[PDB]
Amino acid sequence: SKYSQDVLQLLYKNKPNYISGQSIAESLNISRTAVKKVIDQLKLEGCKIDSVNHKGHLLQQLPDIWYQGIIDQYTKSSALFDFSEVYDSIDSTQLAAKKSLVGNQSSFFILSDEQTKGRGRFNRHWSSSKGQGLWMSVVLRPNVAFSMISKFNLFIALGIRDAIQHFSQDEVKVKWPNDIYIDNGKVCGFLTEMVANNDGIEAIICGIGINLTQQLENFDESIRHRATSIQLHDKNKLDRYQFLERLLQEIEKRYNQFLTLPFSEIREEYIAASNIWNRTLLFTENDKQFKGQAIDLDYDGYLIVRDEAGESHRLISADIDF
Amino acid sequence: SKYSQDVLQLLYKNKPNYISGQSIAESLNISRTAVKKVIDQLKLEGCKIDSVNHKGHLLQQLPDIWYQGIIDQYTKSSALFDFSEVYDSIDSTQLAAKKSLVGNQSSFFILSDEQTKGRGRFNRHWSSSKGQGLWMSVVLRPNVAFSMISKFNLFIALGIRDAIQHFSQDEVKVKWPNDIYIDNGKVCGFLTEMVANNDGIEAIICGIGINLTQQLENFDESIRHRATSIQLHDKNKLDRYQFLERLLQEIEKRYNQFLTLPFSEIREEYIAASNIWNRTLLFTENDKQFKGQAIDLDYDGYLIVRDEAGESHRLISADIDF
Ligand SMILES: Cc1ccc2oc(=O)n(CCCCn3cc(CCCCC[C@@H]4SC[C@@H]5NC(=O)N[C@@H]54)nn3)c2c1
Ligand SMILES: Cc1ccc2oc(=O)n(CCCCn3cc(CCCCC[C@@H]4SC[C@@H]5NC(=O)N[C@@H]54)nn3)c2c1
Repeated sequence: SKYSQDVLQLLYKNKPNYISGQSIAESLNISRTAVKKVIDQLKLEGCKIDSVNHKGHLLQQLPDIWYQGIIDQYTKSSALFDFSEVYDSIDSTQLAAKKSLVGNQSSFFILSDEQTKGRGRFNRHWSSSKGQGLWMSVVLRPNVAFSMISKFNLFIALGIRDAIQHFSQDEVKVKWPNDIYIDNGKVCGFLTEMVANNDGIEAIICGIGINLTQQLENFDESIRHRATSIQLHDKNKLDRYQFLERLLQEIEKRYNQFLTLPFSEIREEYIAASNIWNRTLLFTENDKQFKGQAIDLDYDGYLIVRDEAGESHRLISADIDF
Repeated sequence: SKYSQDVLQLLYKNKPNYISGQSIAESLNISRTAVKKVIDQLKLEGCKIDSVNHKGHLLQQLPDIWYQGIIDQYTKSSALFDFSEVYDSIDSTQLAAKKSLVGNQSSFFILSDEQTKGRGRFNRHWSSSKGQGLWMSVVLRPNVAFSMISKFNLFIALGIRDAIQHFSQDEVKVKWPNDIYIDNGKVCGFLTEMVANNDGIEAIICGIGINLTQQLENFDESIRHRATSIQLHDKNKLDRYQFLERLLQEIEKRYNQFLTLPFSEIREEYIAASNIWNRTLLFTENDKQFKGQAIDLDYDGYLIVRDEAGESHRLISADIDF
């Protein structure tokens, strides 16, 4: 109700310390027995809080639900982002981000527990089941030319990857240009779009879907061989909030690199992180489809491909299948 | 009121024919004396309709106000556009277009009588006074790469120019890349923006401001030497609706050319239409500013400039001053 996030904010702010019902009640100028009432609900909503008499409450562990209130804490103390929007369900964070950026120069991100109408590249359906993954759009505001998009996409990839890795027992690879894998399962897909004109980019909108807490059971049967989740590669439970934290951390890192360094500078690294070498790839281009091999990513972000018929292409993007 | 546009639609549809109050009343299932009531208002609103007893009404001439109802008639019978939005006042058609395009593949345009917060390039203030100019954003949906924006901007320019010319006694020139002049007055400025990602453009948003019905009196005193309007170069009154008509006509023309022809094919023409040759131009680039001369537009839309210090640049865009 009206005060839930508020209570939550305090519980989060105050860690690893207990706070009294009383104390909360005076912050939010409401009754002591209201606070007891707002707590019990959170607990029922799958919050783990320790209540100790004469001592008060301690927010121990959070459920697989995004709470605005907590997110605000991430936003408050952040160079990069002005604010955030958090939903339990929406059509698409990317759609919402696309609307929210109009007419303003803010930087912000959107998060939703479920997306009812999530879309990937080429307007593909992207499956965004409730409480199971991170579905986020990020808006940043680099002052640069529109051509510079592709570079963003490459830098940001390593960002996302590092974040995922740091929680994975196994090797986490990028599949240029838009996809992250753990061994054989796609664990994430992301996409970098812009509003821009000739004078430069007005905004970057970076959509990111990462499967967090799935069982193969939860994955569709017709894709269950090539999909995975972060949880399936961490012996420890996966705290979405801990993970969101590291995700923003590396986004920032890579965002700054994108601004201050040329692609040549991360190219090697990108390379070692990629999983497309030494195997045969099925490219699509509209009606046409063909196989070929990944020769090299050039100093400019372009992939050097040698098609099955021996011809070299230099490509800025492509959709590749294994 | 509730039925104004409807009456208007009929009046427009039926030209050059009179329609009876009766006939209208049965189309729109309302009372005969309501219709008399809805007409008198339109007349007061500065519509010129002929009412003739036993005969009915003829829509003769329209005021300097955009009516949704009429616009719908343009939209209904049009290959290019799905619908349109019409306002008497909004923050910015470009802003609105930017919102309306999200989550759908429509093609459409927006029109407003006044823009309270209209913006040009580099987020400049653009003055959009009530009932005096055409303030429009167009959204089209070409299937192409984002790089292809600049080409759009060039093609569309000739479109706009032809439209203006056809109503001008005097020579109407383009000032690359974003501005239209009649002799010494800026008569229009336009701007081509996109939402896109690496796989291609998701939408083009083309904002267009054209001064229609100004007196130098109406123009600010500190710009009155370099601003003009279409009316100030037509001895005949300027029908915004007649003009909108020709504008859409040529937009379509040039849109198709943009899709079917390489820039080389209109380059010559663009050239003869341009007004930047044989004089000295002040370019701005951020902090830096310098003079130089326009040597050539290359087959690829880029301007060849020779700066005051003898160095050639090849430029995709620039803001030029006279
Ligand atoms: C869930 C699932 C599991 C296994 C799968 O195996 C598949 O082939 N697919 C179908 C997808 C094919 C691969 N692909 C990748 C991309 C780029 C990523 C798009 C960013 C998405 C983010 S989510 C928050 C934001 N809001 C939004 O609307 N979009 C973005 N596009 N297509 C699978 C889907
Ligand atoms: C009215 C006036 C008269 C004389 C002037 O002399 C000046 O220097 N200026 C200031 C402008 C400087 C030149 N410039 C051109 C451009 C590109 C055009 C932008 C499209 C505008 C359209 S309108 C409907 C749509 N909605 C929207 O918000 N924008 C677009 N940017 N800057 C003048 C303004």
